[PDB]
Amino acid sequence: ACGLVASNLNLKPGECLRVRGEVAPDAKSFVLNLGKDSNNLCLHFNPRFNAHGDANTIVCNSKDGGAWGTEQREAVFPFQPGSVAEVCITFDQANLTVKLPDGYEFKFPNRLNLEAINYMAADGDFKIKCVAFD
Amino acid sequence: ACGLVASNLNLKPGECLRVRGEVAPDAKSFVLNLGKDSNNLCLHFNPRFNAHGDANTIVCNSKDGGAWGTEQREAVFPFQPGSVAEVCITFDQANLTVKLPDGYEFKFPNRLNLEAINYMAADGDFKIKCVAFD
Ligand SMILES: CO[C@@H]1O[C@H](CO)[C@H](O)[C@H](OC(=O)c2ccc(C)cc2)[C@@H]1OC(C)=O
Repeated sequence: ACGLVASNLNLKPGECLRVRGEVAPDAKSFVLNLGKDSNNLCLHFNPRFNAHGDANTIVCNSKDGGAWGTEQREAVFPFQPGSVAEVCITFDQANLTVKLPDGYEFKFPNRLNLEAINYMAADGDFKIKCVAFD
Repeated sequence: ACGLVASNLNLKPGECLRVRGEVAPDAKSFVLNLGKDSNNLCLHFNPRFNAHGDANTIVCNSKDGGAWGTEQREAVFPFQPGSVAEVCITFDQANLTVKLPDGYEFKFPNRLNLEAINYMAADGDFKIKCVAFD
């Protein structure tokens, strides 16, 4: 990850992680990775503007002991290149909930059954400006 | 260390790092470390409420290639246990400038001559709630 990497987050169920960043004006893609560590991700969150044969599609996946799971593709894309976006993430036993710009929301199963999020990494065309824990 | 650890900050000269956190009601001390990595710190910032013989004193130092430099104490102590505190940090070639609650500002010489600040770690009796880069 070229972007910010943070560990020892100690984010517990029902706590809200808010991340605000700048989307590059020539953005192709960006990634937010969340989990225990780099090899154990409960959420790989990958908005693709124009990358890997995908246009304006959010792709999500998990990684378990180094092995990627099966990707899920979402139905909404409320990001624009060249703009500031905020993403809010919370989790419980069964699901991660991601709240996006403009009132959009989706869920992704908690496949690792993690009880804390301790690692966050960003990559691609997204510059983090603010991180907050509520 | 036990607190938040962040890398790839890419904080450049003139940019502001703002960190806000909760100081435990029974706080003895907390640490914020900034630099390149855990062996190369341009600033080790250590408010002692009651620790290692010292009361209501800010200790600062650097660490270069694993070796602690010459420690310095500041006279002002604008922290209270059991409250929220924000510290703002910026640097240039000559100095770090640390702005504290209640308006107090001090400079600490930049002994490492780093191009950017890429590493931050918090430790002790301070829970990070928000970090911002501008
Ligand atoms: C001269 O002893 C050292 O002085 C140094 C400054 O010159 C450091 O402050 C160091 O403490 C620490 O690195 C540290 C780390 C974590 C926490 C919670 C507290 C202190 C240590 O102080 C002592 C006594 O450890």
